[PDB]
Amino acid sequence: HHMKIFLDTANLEEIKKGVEWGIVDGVTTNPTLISKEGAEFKQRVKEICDLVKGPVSAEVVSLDYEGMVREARELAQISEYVVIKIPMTPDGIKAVKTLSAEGIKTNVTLVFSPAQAILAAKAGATYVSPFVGRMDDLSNDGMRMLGEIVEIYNNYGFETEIIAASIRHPMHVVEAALMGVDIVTMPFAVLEKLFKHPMTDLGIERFMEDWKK
Amino acid sequence: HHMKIFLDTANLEEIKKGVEWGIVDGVTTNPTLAEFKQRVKEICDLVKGPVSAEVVSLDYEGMVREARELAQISEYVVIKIPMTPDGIKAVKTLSAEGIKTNVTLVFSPAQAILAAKAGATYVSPFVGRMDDLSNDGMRMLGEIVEIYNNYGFETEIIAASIRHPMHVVEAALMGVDIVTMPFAVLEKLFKHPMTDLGIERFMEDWKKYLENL
Amino acid sequence: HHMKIFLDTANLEEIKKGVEWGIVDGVTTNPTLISKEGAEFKQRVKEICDLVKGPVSAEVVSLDYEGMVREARELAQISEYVVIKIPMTPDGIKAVKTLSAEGIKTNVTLVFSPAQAILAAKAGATYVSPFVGRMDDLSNDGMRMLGEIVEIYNNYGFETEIIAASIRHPMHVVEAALMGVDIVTMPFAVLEKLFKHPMTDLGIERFMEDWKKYLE
Amino acid sequence: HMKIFLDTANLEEIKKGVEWGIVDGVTTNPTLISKEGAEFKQRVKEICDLVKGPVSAEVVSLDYEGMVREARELAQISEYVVIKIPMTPDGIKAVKTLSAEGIKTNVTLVFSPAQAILAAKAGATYVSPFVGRMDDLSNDGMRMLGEIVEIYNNYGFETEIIAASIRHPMHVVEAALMGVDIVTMPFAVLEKLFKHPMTDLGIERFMEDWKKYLEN
Amino acid sequence: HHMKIFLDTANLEEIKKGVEWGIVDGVTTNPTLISKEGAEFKQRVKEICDLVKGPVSAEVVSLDYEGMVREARELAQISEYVVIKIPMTPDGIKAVKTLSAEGIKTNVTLVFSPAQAILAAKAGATYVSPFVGRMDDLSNDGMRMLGEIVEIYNNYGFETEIIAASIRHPMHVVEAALMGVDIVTMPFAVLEKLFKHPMTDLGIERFMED
Amino acid sequence: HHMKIFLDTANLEEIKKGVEWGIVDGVTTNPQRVKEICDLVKGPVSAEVVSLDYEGMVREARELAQISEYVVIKIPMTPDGIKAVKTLSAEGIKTNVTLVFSPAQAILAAKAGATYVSPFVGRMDDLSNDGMRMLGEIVEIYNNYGFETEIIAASIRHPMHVVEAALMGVDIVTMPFAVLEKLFKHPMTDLGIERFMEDWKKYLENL
Amino acid sequence: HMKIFLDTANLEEIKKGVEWGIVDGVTTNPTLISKEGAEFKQRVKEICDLVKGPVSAEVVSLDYEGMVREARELAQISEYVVIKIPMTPDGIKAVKTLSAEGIKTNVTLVFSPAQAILAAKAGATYVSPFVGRMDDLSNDGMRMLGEIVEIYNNYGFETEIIAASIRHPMHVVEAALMGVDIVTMPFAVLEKLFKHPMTDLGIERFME
Amino acid sequence: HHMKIFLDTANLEEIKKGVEWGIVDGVTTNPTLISFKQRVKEICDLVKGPVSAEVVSLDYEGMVREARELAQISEYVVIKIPMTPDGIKAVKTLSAEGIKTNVTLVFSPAQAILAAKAGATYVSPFVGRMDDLSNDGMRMLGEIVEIYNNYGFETEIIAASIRHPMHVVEAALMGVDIVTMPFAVLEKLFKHPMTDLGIERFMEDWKKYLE
Amino acid sequence: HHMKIFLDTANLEEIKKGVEWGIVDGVTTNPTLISKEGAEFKQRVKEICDLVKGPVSAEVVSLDYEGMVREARELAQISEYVVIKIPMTPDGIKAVKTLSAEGIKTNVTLVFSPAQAILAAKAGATYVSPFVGRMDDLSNDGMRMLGEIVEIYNNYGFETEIIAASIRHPMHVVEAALMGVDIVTMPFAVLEKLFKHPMTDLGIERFME
Repeated sequence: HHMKIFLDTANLEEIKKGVEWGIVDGVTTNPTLISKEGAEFKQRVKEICDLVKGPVSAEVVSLDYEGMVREARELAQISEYVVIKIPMTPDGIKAVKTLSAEGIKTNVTLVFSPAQAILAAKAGATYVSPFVGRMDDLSNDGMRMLGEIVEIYNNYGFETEIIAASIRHPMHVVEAALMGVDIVTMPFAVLEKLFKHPMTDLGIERFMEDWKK
Repeated sequence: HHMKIFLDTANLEEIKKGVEWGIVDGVTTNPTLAEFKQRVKEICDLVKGPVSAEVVSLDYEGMVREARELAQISEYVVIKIPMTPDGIKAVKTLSAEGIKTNVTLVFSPAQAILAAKAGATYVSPFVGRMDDLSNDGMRMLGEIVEIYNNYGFETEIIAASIRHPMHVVEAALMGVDIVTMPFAVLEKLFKHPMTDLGIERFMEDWKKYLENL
Repeated sequence: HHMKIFLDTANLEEIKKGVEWGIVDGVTTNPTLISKEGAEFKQRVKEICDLVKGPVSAEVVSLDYEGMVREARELAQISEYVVIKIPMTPDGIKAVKTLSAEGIKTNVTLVFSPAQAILAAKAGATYVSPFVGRMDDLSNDGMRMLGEIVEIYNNYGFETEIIAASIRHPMHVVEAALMGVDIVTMPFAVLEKLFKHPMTDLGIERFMEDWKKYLE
Repeated sequence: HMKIFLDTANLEEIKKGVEWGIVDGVTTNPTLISKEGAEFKQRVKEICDLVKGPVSAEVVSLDYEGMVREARELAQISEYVVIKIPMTPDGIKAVKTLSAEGIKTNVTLVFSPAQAILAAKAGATYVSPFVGRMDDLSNDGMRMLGEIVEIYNNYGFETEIIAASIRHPMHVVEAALMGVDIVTMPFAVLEKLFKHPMTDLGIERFMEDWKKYLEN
Repeated sequence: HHMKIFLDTANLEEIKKGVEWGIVDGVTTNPTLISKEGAEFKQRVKEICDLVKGPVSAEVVSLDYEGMVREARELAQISEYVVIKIPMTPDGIKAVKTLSAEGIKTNVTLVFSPAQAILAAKAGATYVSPFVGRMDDLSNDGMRMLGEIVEIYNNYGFETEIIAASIRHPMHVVEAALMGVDIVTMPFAVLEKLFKHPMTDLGIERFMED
Repeated sequence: HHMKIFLDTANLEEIKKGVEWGIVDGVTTNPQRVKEICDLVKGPVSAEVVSLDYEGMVREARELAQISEYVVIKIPMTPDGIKAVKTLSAEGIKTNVTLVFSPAQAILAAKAGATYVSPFVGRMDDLSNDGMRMLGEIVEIYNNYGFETEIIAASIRHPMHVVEAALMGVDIVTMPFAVLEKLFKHPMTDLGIERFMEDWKKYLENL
Repeated sequence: HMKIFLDTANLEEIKKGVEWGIVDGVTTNPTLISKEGAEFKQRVKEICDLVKGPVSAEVVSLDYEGMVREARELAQISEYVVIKIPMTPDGIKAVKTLSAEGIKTNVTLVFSPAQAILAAKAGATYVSPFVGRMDDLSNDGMRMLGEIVEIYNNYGFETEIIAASIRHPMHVVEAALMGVDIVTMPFAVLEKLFKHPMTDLGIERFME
Repeated sequence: HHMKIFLDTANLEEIKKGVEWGIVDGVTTNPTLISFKQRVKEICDLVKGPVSAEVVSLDYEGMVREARELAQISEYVVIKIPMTPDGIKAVKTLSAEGIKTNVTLVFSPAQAILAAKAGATYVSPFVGRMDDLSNDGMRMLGEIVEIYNNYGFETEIIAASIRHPMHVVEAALMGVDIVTMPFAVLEKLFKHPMTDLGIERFMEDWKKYLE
Repeated sequence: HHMKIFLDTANLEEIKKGVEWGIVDGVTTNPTLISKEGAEFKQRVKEICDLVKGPVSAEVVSLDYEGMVREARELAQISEYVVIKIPMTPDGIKAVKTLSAEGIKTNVTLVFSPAQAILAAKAGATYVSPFVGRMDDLSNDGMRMLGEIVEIYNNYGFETEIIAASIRHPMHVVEAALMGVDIVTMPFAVLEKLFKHPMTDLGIERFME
């Protein structure tokens, strides 16, 4: 029932730091994010799985149903932790139906509406990833759409878990936690911020000043 | 349990598409949607879930007579009964014989309570038609959801006369059991311009990651 | 639950329709109603019990404690379904304490406040009957008083069941259902109204032309 | 000030209404007049002379030409005559025409806020949403009325809202609480508004206190 | 427009105390209260008027329209401050319409519903007196009925002023004030209570202690 | 303060129909005839420009404005469009900023001096991102600051859009004729008319 | 619009307050006046001269006649002097009298909205509800203040509300959020209002 | 699931009075109030409930080393860990070894989530210190309580930096697990002037009864 | 009564584009920003003033009262549009009192609490600048803190205007607008985002025949 924190990264030092802290439960990874890093796609996913020992989402290349399913099966054989990122499309939903029936975990991504979220859950997705920050930047309120998806999923007890994605800043995390999102996936830089508070630092000096005297 | 989506259709490709997606749970039908009993059998074998089919007669005896005949087509067949005194009398009789019913042409919460008390398997409030009167069909649906939550009537609510995506989202936010919709509306539920942009971007990026070698 | 619907009637044809629809659970009665049907009191209470096979509330003549109890015992003998209507008075509450201990069901009637309703439950009444329409006519809001009684009975889980009474029109029934009242008792004329909607009629005209088109 | 009109053609009840200083106008129809043994116009004149406030009267025709024709002839009876026009396309056309000629209109048979907006935009003097008839469909007529009041407040349409199809005291109180301009009701409803059992008891008690004051 | 406080009394010492404090704006009266002072009705009403120099509500004997009007005119002659108490009935409302037209001030009393309060206002009452505490005792909530009347009167700006009547205790006063009733009429005993708080007394001992 | 109804049309019979009823205040158009419409409605008639560059938009706007005092120039919500609104406002040329899907866009439209903004409700609804909520945010912000810009609820698809827009107090709703026709209608009205005729019949039998 | 008074008799803290342009008056007690090293009347005068705004000062007597007598005496010190009157029947009588003479009053020791109504009807210039002292009883002083604000708004009493018995910044903020006319607070609380750790970090950063 | 009250104290007389009343369930300490090992032991023996005690070191290795030393004093000892990256690392380690932890210096709900995820026994948000910044400490506490209800973190919330009675009441009204307070504030909670007057009066009635 | 938009910048091209659009009303600056353009402090402030012809907030070097006032008077001479940024400190507040009395406009900056904002208004600040984004990052909700300030300033009609500052993204702007803040100051990058919507683009292509 604990809130899960995933990292949006392929950087292994930051994932080690996350697990050191006992705060990071998985990783979401990407074309873009592996574009940032430039190592072996399958290799990098295996390394990450070994490190976090929790859900690692990895995207498929193909966009047609047959190719998505083919590649999903391939990626799934890397590790029991691998979760397949599927884009929210009709073929992607078809793929989730097929892959869920063979025990392959899926993460439906690029979700921007509660309607899409419903479909993802009904198709049997393991996770859904609504993109909060990208909606917020349209000024159409991504936290509100996240709240509608939570509400709907609470109404029906869909087994699908919600990953609040496109998380940009600490308030995203706090508001997600206040509405009771299952998982928040965030950049390491955002995670680092969550530790910090200027009153904490003053409190600590109100210790350290003393022992000089 | 899960929110159910039925299709308002008799088109078998649409239904096939629906089941391929793993998102369509049943079908609601009418004559206008080519031989009646056959089309119903074909649809039953395809969806393998509740298929609502309407009777010709409006007198109690005729409704019951015809319901029994339609019920023989398939275990999946649900008999559509119009909200009338005789229709309610026919629901009492049919429920006692294990024949599934869907009370239709419901435009008030009062009608909905009689339907449930008579033993209807489903009730179908007509949202869109009320909306067009400017008397708010979604509010009337919400009243029916509220009443049925109050008493735990076994009857399930099918939000009907669904015209657009916001009907489906609002119905889901109030926790309606089932929403029955045209296939065209279903198709819209998959779609978002931010999804399409995200797909273009993930490709552009991946293809630049691959272009690196 | 299931929300229950009782009929305020002594007419057997109306009750027969009510049970033919599978929608009427019981009947609330009074001497006037029965009297109006050319029926004797006990036969007609009996006739009604046999027909509805569900709670049939019937009033006693006496207002003193001893007489109420005596007559309640006599009426209870008519049928297992008979529920004794007791007016909300000190003596009537006393009578409910006594009758409840003997397994005789009671319906405390003439309730116009939540305070009265608490006493009826605490005495062990099977039912309480707040008079909504009558309070409405005083412009003191009967639905609001009904909502307060439902809220109190939800807080404490009194076994006593609430019969929305003095129901005049369909919104009374809908508002009562929306608050979750246990039972609404209504005239048959009100029940008939509940079936009806203009859009249902137009839908039926339409699905008939759709069918006549299709045969083609 | 909230206005009260009477749904009646009875002159005694209108005289009482004016004696009490609480009736501002009257809404009529041919059946009320017929019930009184009266020819239509005449009974409208009689009522105008008595209430000396807005008296709503219907026309026979439903086509735009005939409505306008007849409206003009009715309007000549008295400065107080307000022409009832059914909410239709032709009726709305007639309102535009008649408002431009200084003839007052009451758009009747309104059952939705969309209808109400059209009536106001056409320039209706009054709009009459039918609360009780909606209530009986269990679609909540008071909520519909509230939506119209809300919209009318948003835009300050000159059109005044007459809460119509009023059946009981709570209708009036609820319409007052939302601030409708006018409530038109049957006399029987008006009579109920005066009444309360605690007022009666207060008067019994007040007579006892004078009686005792005097004795000492 | 300040909230007004009227006293339910005929006792002149209580009223003098009330005016000494600059808190009492008027008086509502009845034969019982007067009787209990050992006083005649019309005389006592005059003495109260002279003392409070504000609205003094006084009841008429008759219940028929003609007798109520006759008597109201006689009582009105006592003083410019006299307000005629009229029970809420059809004939009472008829009388208000008549008396309003003659410049005679009226206070419609025995009001137990918002419907009654509407008619009182429409007939032209100077004041309406909803009976809060007696409704409260029926457990049908007199404060809620008062708030309904306040709401309705705000919606239409009736000139009629609301006197929260049948006031029993300080919370009646405070709740009536929070909803913004025009006037509260209360027993002196209730007014005395309003001054009081144990922390005030403790504060006074402490800025005596030092 | 009256709510305005514009028609989404170029059909002159439906516009005559609308003005006959005294319920249509203007017209919004899309893909010469603009003059005919102006003459008929004698109220704001929004017409789009071809160009998308600032220079071209302004050039064309000036040309269209000369057809009639009633002409309002449709400008798409873009940087160049906003620049064009600045310029045209200064010259007394009325503008209607269209393709608005966020409150952020509407603020800029108002600040640049748009006569009207047109939020697209129905199109947002179909994204299941709630177009009526977006409109309500724009109404709220415009009430906070009293922008002189008036809000045209656009992309209106059905009666409830109109009723909800009214309940929020939008300045103007622009709708298809088909929607406007629906607004007149109710089954209880029809029944009451049938009943009304029955009572005149009765009334006649009885003397 | 919001006024800030200081609960003090210390002239350096009052000077700081006026230097900052944020202190509008002073509320006093002989405890503070003697705590400095001065006499009732003198320091009241010195404070008036310094703050040039309302300076509330308490009387010794509790009987009506003595309260009025002393109030007149104190009022002669400066046009700024406002007389503190305890919320009692005699105190309310005194307010009626002194209002009529143009002498300003501050009804103090108010713990209920009923008391506040009487204070306003008697013609008090100010009322001072004791927030923190109620808070300590766990009966919620800020709620009782909120009720008085709400009632004064309802009726537009000319009497102004001084939130008193203020002990910490959140009292000030909550008072401001409800729109109290005036908050009177100790100097120590005022000093806190300036402060935030993010401000200090901002200063290290920007000025760097 | 009673609300717990802890005492911010090292004074044993106050603690004794607290356990005599049957109201005090534990104690939160610091070296200040201590005028280290033996007193913590004396307090543990007296309260027989959770006794929070802080470590000297701020690096992860030193924190963990000292926590294990303190933990051997008594089963009741809970180790105070400041909300830092190393502190949270320490919590993970110590939780795994069955050593109880109290994450302190919490000023945001973000911090509070990390503490619960790390497996802290308790978290101590500093209400009063935030209140004094005028950023509303009770609101931040409410946010943490709502979050911990959403997810059912086993971590319990200790409302800390409690300065007055309304802090206690508002923390109770939001359903915080535990409130740690100074004795002085505890003393205040007993008191009300209407109680005192009721007792004066009840006496008066006895002496009248004895008529 | 219009909502004002200021730019957080010293870049003149961005300010020109802002004024071209007729949506930028002023500028808030710092020497970080101006150095990144490679420019002298006062000359850049003057250039900006000429360009926006609206309020241009500029920070002083000193933190003691005397120096702040001294420098403020010097900056104020540059242009009628110059507004002096003063950090929320006791001396800063002292300086606001003094400078207000001389008709020199002030912007109290580094505000993180409503208490701070009341003192700023009472001392006579022209503007107050609450730092939303930095509070947000502490997870203490900067929008809520801004809302409290707006509410307080509405309660009392302080003449001081609120500049929502530390604005990082489009929802900051929309939520500040929904609360009715007087002014939002934002980076150009955020202003650019405000124009944009994918449905606007698609609508354009649908007429791009």
